Amino acid sequence: MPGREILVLHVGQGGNQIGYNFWKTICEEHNIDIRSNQRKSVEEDKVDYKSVFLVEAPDGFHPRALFIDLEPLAVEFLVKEMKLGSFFSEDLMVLSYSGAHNVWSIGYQTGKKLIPVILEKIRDTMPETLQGFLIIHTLGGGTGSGFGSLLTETLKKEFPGKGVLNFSVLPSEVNDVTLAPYNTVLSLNHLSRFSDLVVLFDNTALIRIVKDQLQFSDLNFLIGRVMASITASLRFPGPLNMDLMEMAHNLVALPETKFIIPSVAPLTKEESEMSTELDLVERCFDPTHYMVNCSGQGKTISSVLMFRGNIAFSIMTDIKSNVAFAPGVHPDLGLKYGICESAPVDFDKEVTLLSNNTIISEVFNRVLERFDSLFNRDWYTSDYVNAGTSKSNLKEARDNFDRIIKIYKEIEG
Ligand SMILES: Nc1nc2c(ncn2[C@@H]2O[C@H](COP(=O)(O)OP(=O)(O)O)[C@@H](O)[C@H]2O)c(=O)[nH]1
Ligand SMILES: [Mg+2]
Repeated sequence: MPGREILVLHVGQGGNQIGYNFWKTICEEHNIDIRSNQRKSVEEDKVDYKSVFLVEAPDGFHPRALFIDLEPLAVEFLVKEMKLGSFFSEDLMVLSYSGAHNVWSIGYQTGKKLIPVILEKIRDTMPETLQGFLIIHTLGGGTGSGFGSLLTETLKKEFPGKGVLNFSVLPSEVNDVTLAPYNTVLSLNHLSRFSDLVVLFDNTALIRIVKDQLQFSDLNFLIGRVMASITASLRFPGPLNMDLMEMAHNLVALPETKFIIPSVAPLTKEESEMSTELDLVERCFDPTHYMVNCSGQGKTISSVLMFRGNIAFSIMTDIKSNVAFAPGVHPDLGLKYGICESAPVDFDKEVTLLSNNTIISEVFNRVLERFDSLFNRDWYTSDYVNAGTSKSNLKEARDNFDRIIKIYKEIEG
Protein backbone atom coordinates (compact mmCIF):
# COMPACT_ATOMS: atom_id res chain seq x y z
CA MET A 1 0.00 0.00 0.00
CA PRO A 2 1.65 3.22 -1.18
CA GLY A 3 1.85 6.20 1.14
CA ARG A 4 3.05 7.36 4.57
CA GLU A 5 6.66 6.30 3.96
CA ILE A 6 9.26 7.57 6.43
CA LEU A 7 13.05 7.74 6.04
CA VAL A 8 14.94 7.26 9.31
CA LEU A 9 18.35 8.93 9.67
CA HIS A 10 20.76 7.68 12.34
CA VAL A 11 23.55 10.20 12.98
CA GLY A 12 26.55 9.62 15.23
CA GLN A 13 27.68 6.65 17.28
CA GLY A 14 24.85 6.71 19.81
CA GLY A 15 22.21 7.23 17.13
CA ASN A 16 23.40 4.25 15.09
CA GLN A 17 23.82 1.91 18.07
CA ILE A 18 20.25 2.75 19.11
CA GLY A 19 19.23 1.60 15.62
CA TYR A 20 19.83 -2.03 16.61
CA ASN A 21 17.00 -2.41 19.11
CA PHE A 22 14.94 0.27 17.35
CA TRP A 23 14.84 -1.77 14.15
CA LYS A 24 14.74 -5.14 15.90
CA THR A 25 11.63 -4.06 17.81
CA ILE A 26 9.97 -2.72 14.64
CA CYS A 27 10.84 -5.92 12.77
CA GLU A 28 9.52 -8.17 15.55
CA GLU A 29 6.30 -6.16 15.90
CA HIS A 30 5.66 -6.50 12.15
CA ASN A 31 6.32 -10.27 11.93
CA ILE A 32 9.78 -9.77 10.41
CA ASP A 33 13.06 -11.47 11.34
CA ILE A 34 15.87 -8.92 11.27
CA ARG A 35 18.57 -11.58 10.78
CA SER A 36 17.09 -13.05 7.58
CA ASN A 37 15.04 -10.12 6.16
CA GLN A 38 12.04 -12.49 5.93
CA ARG A 39 8.75 -12.95 7.75
CA LYS A 40 8.93 -14.85 11.03
CA SER A 41 5.80 -16.98 10.61
CA VAL A 42 2.81 -17.49 8.33
CA GLU A 43 0.60 -15.79 10.95
CA GLU A 44 -0.04 -12.35 9.44
CA ASP A 45 -2.69 -9.80 10.36
CA LYS A 46 -4.79 -8.77 7.39
CA VAL A 47 -4.01 -5.05 7.82
CA ASP A 48 -0.42 -4.02 8.54
CA TYR A 49 1.36 -0.75 7.75
CA LYS A 50 4.82 -2.30 7.46
CA SER A 51 5.73 0.00 4.55
CA VAL A 52 5.78 3.06 6.84
CA PHE A 53 9.29 2.11 8.02
CA LEU A 54 10.19 -1.05 6.07
CA VAL A 55 10.99 -1.34 2.36
CA GLU A 56 9.68 -4.51 0.70
CA ALA A 57 12.16 -5.76 -1.90
CA PRO A 58 11.88 -9.06 -3.82
CA ASP A 59 14.60 -10.60 -1.63
CA GLY A 60 13.00 -9.47 1.63
CA PHE A 61 12.44 -6.53 3.95
CA HIS A 62 14.93 -3.71 4.51
CA PRO A 63 14.81 -0.58 6.68
CA ARG A 64 14.01 2.71 4.96
CA ALA A 65 16.99 4.19 6.73
CA LEU A 66 20.36 5.86 6.25
CA PHE A 67 23.20 5.22 8.71
CA ILE A 68 25.42 8.30 8.82
CA ASP A 69 28.58 8.64 10.88
CA LEU A 70 32.01 10.27 10.84
CA GLU A 71 33.63 7.11 12.27
CA PRO A 72 33.03 3.40 11.55
CA LEU A 73 32.76 2.35 15.22
CA ALA A 74 28.97 2.26 15.58
CA VAL A 75 28.54 0.73 12.11
CA GLU A 76 31.00 -2.03 13.01
CA PHE A 77 28.88 -2.75 16.09
CA LEU A 78 25.82 -3.26 13.87
CA VAL A 79 27.50 -5.36 11.16
CA LYS A 80 30.33 -7.19 12.94
CA GLU A 81 29.30 -7.58 16.59
CA MET A 82 25.55 -8.03 16.01
CA LYS A 83 26.00 -9.82 12.64
CA LEU A 84 23.14 -7.98 10.92
CA GLY A 85 25.00 -6.84 7.81
CA SER A 86 22.21 -8.13 5.58
CA PHE A 87 19.85 -5.67 7.32
CA PHE A 88 22.25 -2.77 8.00
CA SER A 89 23.74 -3.01 4.52
CA GLU A 90 26.44 -0.88 2.91
CA ASP A 91 24.18 0.90 0.41
CA LEU A 92 22.44 2.62 3.35
CA MET A 93 25.66 3.93 4.94
CA VAL A 94 27.32 7.34 4.62
CA LEU A 95 30.66 7.17 6.43
CA SER A 96 33.84 9.17 6.91
CA TYR A 97 36.86 8.37 9.08
CA SER A 98 37.97 11.73 10.51
CA GLY A 99 35.70 12.00 13.56
CA ALA A 100 34.06 14.94 15.30
CA HIS A 101 36.07 14.69 18.56
CA ASN A 102 32.91 15.36 20.61
CA VAL A 103 32.73 18.91 19.18
CA TRP A 104 29.44 20.15 17.72
CA SER A 105 31.26 22.46 15.30
CA ILE A 106 33.45 19.72 13.84
CA GLY A 107 30.50 17.45 13.09
CA TYR A 108 28.60 20.32 11.47
CA GLN A 109 31.43 21.40 9.17
CA THR A 110 32.74 17.92 8.33
CA GLY A 111 29.23 16.60 7.73
CA LYS A 112 28.74 19.22 5.01
CA LYS A 113 31.08 17.25 2.74
CA LEU A 114 28.69 14.27 3.00
CA ILE A 115 25.51 16.27 2.31
CA PRO A 116 25.64 15.90 -1.52
CA VAL A 117 25.80 12.09 -1.33
CA ILE A 118 22.97 11.95 1.23
CA LEU A 119 20.67 14.16 -0.86
CA GLU A 120 21.29 12.12 -4.01
CA LYS A 121 20.56 8.84 -2.21
CA ILE A 122 17.26 10.32 -1.01
CA ARG A 123 16.11 11.45 -4.46
CA ASP A 124 17.31 8.23 -6.12
CA THR A 125 15.74 5.75 -3.69
CA MET A 126 12.89 7.36 -1.81
CA PRO A 127 9.30 7.14 -3.08
CA GLU A 128 7.42 10.26 -4.10
CA THR A 129 4.82 9.63 -1.36
CA LEU A 130 7.51 9.92 1.35
CA GLN A 131 5.85 11.89 4.14
CA GLY A 132 8.96 12.92 6.07
CA PHE A 133 12.09 12.03 7.99
CA LEU A 134 12.95 10.73 11.46
CA ILE A 135 16.36 11.76 12.83
CA ILE A 136 17.80 9.68 15.68
CA HIS A 137 20.88 11.16 17.34
CA THR A 138 22.43 12.23 20.63
CA LEU A 139 23.09 15.85 21.57
CA GLY A 140 26.13 15.54 23.86
CA GLY A 141 28.77 14.48 21.34
CA GLY A 142 30.06 15.99 18.13
CA THR A 143 28.67 14.00 15.21
CA GLY A 144 25.09 13.41 16.33
CA SER A 145 24.97 16.95 17.70
CA GLY A 146 26.61 18.85 14.84
CA PHE A 147 25.91 16.61 11.85
CA GLY A 148 22.46 15.88 13.26
CA SER A 149 21.76 19.61 13.50
CA LEU A 150 23.05 20.06 9.95
CA LEU A 151 20.79 17.29 8.65
CA THR A 152 17.73 18.72 10.41
CA GLU A 153 18.44 22.09 8.79
CA THR A 154 19.14 20.61 5.35
CA LEU A 155 16.08 18.35 5.17
CA LYS A 156 13.67 21.13 6.16
CA LYS A 157 15.06 23.46 3.49
CA GLU A 158 15.29 20.87 0.70
CA PHE A 159 11.88 19.29 1.46
CA PRO A 160 9.51 21.97 2.78
CA GLY A 161 6.41 19.84 2.21
CA LYS A 162 7.69 16.97 4.38
CA GLY A 163 7.89 16.62 8.14
CA VAL A 164 11.13 16.47 10.11
CA LEU A 165 10.96 14.54 13.39
CA ASN A 166 13.82 14.34 15.90
CA PHE A 167 14.44 11.67 18.53
CA SER A 168 17.24 13.38 20.45
CA VAL A 169 19.16 11.96 23.42
CA LEU A 170 20.26 14.36 26.17
CA PRO A 171 23.56 13.83 28.02
CA SER A 172 23.85 12.64 31.59
CA GLU A 173 23.55 15.57 33.99
CA VAL A 174 26.00 14.26 36.58
CA ASN A 175 28.24 11.81 34.63
CA ASP A 176 29.11 13.07 31.16
CA VAL A 177 31.93 14.73 29.23
CA THR A 178 32.96 18.36 29.71
CA LEU A 179 31.82 19.62 26.29
CA ALA A 180 28.29 18.19 26.65
CA PRO A 181 26.60 21.49 27.71
CA TYR A 182 28.00 23.35 24.69
CA ASN A 183 26.94 20.67 22.20
CA THR A 184 23.49 20.36 23.78
CA VAL A 185 22.72 24.09 23.60
CA LEU A 186 24.08 24.32 20.06
CA SER A 187 21.94 21.35 18.97
CA LEU A 188 18.77 22.41 20.79
CA ASN A 189 19.11 25.88 19.27
CA HIS A 190 19.36 24.40 15.77
CA LEU A 191 16.45 21.99 16.34
CA SER A 192 14.12 24.74 17.58
CA ARG A 193 14.54 26.53 14.24
CA PHE A 194 14.34 23.67 11.72
CA SER A 195 12.66 20.69 13.41
CA ASP A 196 8.90 20.16 13.43
CA LEU A 197 8.95 18.04 16.61
CA VAL A 198 11.72 17.10 19.06
CA VAL A 199 11.16 14.13 21.38
CA LEU A 200 13.82 14.22 24.10
CA PHE A 201 15.46 11.27 25.85
CA ASP A 202 17.72 11.78 28.88
CA ASN A 203 20.33 9.22 29.93
CA THR A 204 19.92 10.58 33.47
CA ALA A 205 16.29 9.44 33.57
CA LEU A 206 16.72 6.04 31.89
CA ILE A 207 19.36 5.07 34.46
CA ARG A 208 17.00 6.11 37.26
CA ILE A 209 14.01 4.11 35.99
CA VAL A 210 16.03 0.91 35.53
CA LYS A 211 17.70 0.93 38.96
CA ASP A 212 14.56 1.78 40.95
CA GLN A 213 12.62 -1.02 39.24
CA LEU A 214 15.32 -3.70 39.61
CA GLN A 215 26.21 -2.30 30.32
CA PHE A 216 26.06 0.70 27.99
CA SER A 217 24.53 -1.40 25.19
CA ASP A 218 21.60 -1.96 27.57
CA LEU A 219 20.74 1.75 27.73
CA ASN A 220 20.53 2.35 23.97
CA PHE A 221 18.73 -1.00 23.80
CA LEU A 222 16.05 0.32 26.15
CA ILE A 223 15.93 3.65 24.28
CA GLY A 224 15.20 1.81 21.03
CA ARG A 225 12.23 0.04 22.62
CA VAL A 226 10.79 3.39 23.72
CA MET A 227 11.53 5.10 20.39
CA ALA A 228 9.76 2.24 18.60
CA SER A 229 6.79 2.50 20.97
CA ILE A 230 6.45 6.22 20.23
CA THR A 231 6.13 5.45 16.50
CA ALA A 232 3.43 2.82 17.11
CA SER A 233 0.65 5.27 16.24
CA LEU A 234 2.38 5.70 12.86
CA ARG A 235 2.54 1.96 12.11
CA PHE A 236 -0.79 0.44 13.19
CA PRO A 237 -4.49 1.11 12.59
CA GLY A 238 -6.65 2.44 15.38
CA PRO A 239 -8.24 5.58 16.82
CA LEU A 240 -4.74 7.06 17.27
CA ASN A 241 -3.38 6.25 13.80
CA MET A 242 -1.53 9.43 12.82
CA ASP A 243 1.06 10.62 10.34
CA LEU A 244 4.10 12.82 10.93
CA MET A 245 2.24 16.13 10.69
CA GLU A 246 -0.77 14.95 12.71
CA MET A 247 1.63 13.86 15.45
CA ALA A 248 3.12 17.37 15.37
CA HIS A 249 -0.16 19.31 15.37
CA ASN A 250 -1.48 17.37 18.37
CA LEU A 251 1.42 18.67 20.52
CA VAL A 252 2.83 21.91 19.03
CA ALA A 253 0.41 24.59 20.21
CA LEU A 254 2.89 27.41 19.57
CA PRO A 255 5.63 27.14 16.91
CA GLU A 256 8.36 27.35 19.59
CA THR A 257 6.98 24.71 22.01
CA LYS A 258 8.19 21.71 20.00
CA PHE A 259 10.07 19.80 22.73
CA ILE A 260 8.24 16.71 23.99
CA ILE A 261 8.72 14.52 27.07
CA PRO A 262 7.90 10.84 26.43
CA SER A 263 6.93 8.27 29.05
CA VAL A 264 6.18 4.56 28.78
CA ALA A 265 5.00 1.82 31.14
CA PRO A 266 5.88 -0.88 31.83
CA LEU A 267 9.63 -0.95 31.16
CA THR A 268 10.63 -4.45 32.33
CA LYS A 269 8.66 -7.69 32.18
CA GLU A 270 9.07 -8.01 35.95
CA GLU A 271 7.00 -4.82 36.25
CA SER A 272 4.69 -5.98 33.44
CA GLU A 273 3.05 -8.70 35.53
CA MET A 274 3.44 -6.55 38.67
CA SER A 275 1.29 -3.74 37.16
CA THR A 276 -2.34 -3.28 36.16
CA GLU A 277 -3.66 -0.83 33.55
CA LEU A 278 -3.99 2.38 35.57
CA ASP A 279 -0.75 1.51 37.39
CA LEU A 280 0.91 2.16 34.02
CA VAL A 281 -1.18 5.25 33.20
CA GLU A 282 -0.44 6.81 36.59
CA ARG A 283 3.25 6.03 36.07
CA CYS A 284 3.18 7.65 32.63
CA PHE A 285 2.08 10.92 34.25
CA ASP A 286 4.50 10.32 37.14
CA PRO A 287 7.68 12.39 36.58
CA THR A 288 9.74 9.41 37.76
CA HIS A 289 8.94 7.58 34.50
CA TYR A 290 9.59 10.62 32.30
CA MET A 291 12.38 10.05 29.79
CA VAL A 292 13.89 13.37 30.93
CA ASN A 293 15.11 14.07 34.46
CA CYS A 294 12.30 16.08 36.07
CA SER A 295 11.77 16.99 39.72
CA GLY A 296 8.10 17.99 39.58
CA GLN A 297 4.79 17.49 37.80
CA GLY A 298 4.69 20.49 35.47
CA LYS A 299 1.85 22.05 33.51
CA THR A 300 0.61 20.09 30.49
CA ILE A 301 0.18 22.08 27.28
CA SER A 302 -0.85 19.08 25.15
CA SER A 303 -0.46 15.32 25.57
CA VAL A 304 -1.16 12.13 23.62
CA LEU A 305 -1.62 8.85 25.52
CA MET A 306 -1.82 5.40 23.93
CA PHE A 307 -2.75 1.96 25.25
CA ARG A 308 -1.37 -1.16 23.57
CA GLY A 309 -2.39 -4.79 23.98
CA ASN A 310 -5.57 -6.04 25.65
CA ILE A 311 -6.87 -3.22 27.85
CA ALA A 312 -10.65 -2.86 27.46
CA PHE A 313 -13.68 6.28 29.74
CA SER A 314 -13.05 5.08 33.30
CA ILE A 315 -9.32 5.57 32.69
CA MET A 316 -9.65 9.19 31.56
CA THR A 317 -11.97 10.78 34.12
CA ASP A 318 -9.93 10.11 37.26
CA ILE A 319 -6.60 10.78 35.53
CA LYS A 320 -7.45 14.02 33.71
CA SER A 321 -8.63 15.45 37.04
CA ASN A 322 -5.30 14.85 38.81
CA VAL A 323 -3.22 16.15 35.88
CA ALA A 324 -2.10 19.78 36.10
CA PHE A 325 -2.77 21.51 32.78
CA ALA A 326 -1.45 24.83 31.53
CA PRO A 327 -3.61 27.88 32.31
CA GLY A 328 -6.06 28.55 29.51
CA VAL A 329 -6.41 25.04 28.08
CA HIS A 330 -9.91 23.60 28.06
CA PRO A 331 -10.89 21.08 30.77
CA ASP A 332 -12.28 18.84 28.00
CA LEU A 333 -9.05 19.27 26.00
CA GLY A 334 -5.29 18.92 26.39
CA LEU A 335 -5.29 15.11 26.55
CA LYS A 336 -5.95 12.52 23.83
CA TYR A 337 -5.90 8.76 24.36
CA GLY A 338 -6.79 5.58 22.52
CA ILE A 339 -6.25 1.83 22.40
CA CYS A 340 -3.94 0.14 19.90
CA GLU A 341 -4.61 -3.55 19.26
CA SER A 342 -0.94 -4.26 18.52
CA ALA A 343 1.24 -5.04 21.52
CA PRO A 344 5.00 -5.16 22.09
CA VAL A 345 6.50 -8.62 21.70
CA ASP A 346 7.78 -8.61 25.30
CA PHE A 347 4.71 -7.26 27.12
CA ASP A 348 1.02 -8.15 27.01
CA LYS A 349 0.07 -4.49 27.54
CA GLU A 350 1.83 -1.14 27.28
CA VAL A 351 1.02 2.55 27.83
CA THR A 352 2.89 5.40 26.13
CA LEU A 353 2.59 9.15 26.67
CA LEU A 354 3.88 12.09 24.64
CA SER A 355 3.59 15.30 26.66
CA ASN A 356 4.36 18.90 25.72
CA ASN A 357 4.96 19.97 29.32
CA THR A 358 6.23 23.25 30.76
CA ILE A 359 8.53 21.32 33.13
CA ILE A 360 10.94 21.06 30.19
CA SER A 361 11.96 24.63 31.06
CA GLU A 362 13.34 23.25 34.33
CA VAL A 363 15.26 20.61 32.37
CA PHE A 364 16.59 23.26 29.99
CA ASN A 365 17.51 25.54 32.91
CA ARG A 366 19.94 22.99 34.36
CA VAL A 367 21.52 22.68 30.91
CA LEU A 368 21.87 26.47 30.82
CA GLU A 369 23.48 26.60 34.27
CA ARG A 370 26.10 24.01 33.30
CA PHE A 371 26.60 25.96 30.07
CA ASP A 372 27.11 29.25 31.92
CA SER A 373 29.32 27.74 34.65
CA LEU A 374 31.83 26.93 31.88
CA PHE A 375 31.21 29.73 29.37
CA ASN A 376 31.46 32.55 31.93
CA ARG A 377 35.01 31.35 32.72
CA ASP A 378 35.99 30.71 29.06
CA TRP A 379 36.53 27.02 29.87
CA TYR A 380 36.76 24.32 27.18
CA THR A 381 36.02 26.85 24.41
CA SER A 382 39.33 26.67 22.52
CA ASP A 383 38.32 23.87 20.14
CA TYR A 384 34.93 25.33 19.21
CA VAL A 385 36.54 28.52 17.91
CA ASN A 386 39.19 26.56 15.98
CA ALA A 387 36.35 24.68 14.24
CA GLY A 388 34.33 27.73 13.15
CA THR A 389 32.09 28.46 16.17
CA SER A 390 33.21 31.76 17.67
CA LYS A 391 32.69 32.68 21.31
CA SER A 392 30.00 35.04 20.00
CA ASN A 393 28.20 32.12 18.33
CA LEU A 394 28.13 30.17 21.60
CA LYS A 395 26.53 33.19 23.30
CA GLU A 396 23.94 33.80 20.57
CA ALA A 397 22.88 30.15 20.70
CA ARG A 398 22.74 30.40 24.50
CA ASP A 399 20.53 33.51 24.48
CA ASN A 400 18.25 31.97 21.85
CA PHE A 401 18.09 28.86 24.04
CA ASP A 402 17.09 31.04 27.00
CA ARG A 403 14.31 32.65 24.96
CA ILE A 404 12.80 29.17 24.55
CA ILE A 405 12.91 28.56 28.31
CA LYS A 406 11.06 31.84 28.86
CA ILE A 407 8.32 30.96 26.35
CA TYR A 408 7.60 27.72 28.19
CA LYS A 409 7.81 29.69 31.44
CA GLU A 410 5.19 32.18 30.23
CA ILE A 411 2.75 29.44 29.17
CA GLU A 412 3.10 27.93 32.65
CA GLY A 413 2.02 31.23 34.22
N1 LIG B 1 21.55 6.23 25.61
C1 LIG B 1 22.72 6.25 24.94
N2 LIG B 1 23.43 7.40 24.93
C2 LIG B 1 24.61 7.48 24.27
C3 LIG B 1 25.10 6.29 23.56
N3 LIG B 1 26.27 6.63 22.99
C4 LIG B 1 26.51 7.93 23.32
N4 LIG B 1 25.52 8.43 24.08
C5 LIG B 1 25.46 9.82 24.60
O1 LIG B 1 25.99 10.69 23.59
C6 LIG B 1 27.09 11.45 24.07
C7 LIG B 1 28.31 11.10 23.23
O2 LIG B 1 28.00 11.30 21.86
P1 LIG B 1 28.30 10.12 20.80
O3 LIG B 1 27.04 9.71 20.07
O4 LIG B 1 28.89 8.93 21.51
O5 LIG B 1 29.39 10.78 19.82
P2 LIG B 1 29.05 11.33 18.34
O6 LIG B 1 29.59 10.37 17.31
O7 LIG B 1 29.73 12.67 18.17
O8 LIG B 1 27.56 11.52 18.15
C8 LIG B 1 27.33 11.07 25.52
O9 LIG B 1 27.11 12.22 26.34
C9 LIG B 1 26.32 9.99 25.85
O10 LIG B 1 25.51 10.41 26.95
C10 LIG B 1 24.26 5.07 23.61
O11 LIG B 1 24.61 4.02 23.03
N5 LIG B 1 23.11 5.13 24.30
MG1 LIG C 1 32.72 8.94 20.63
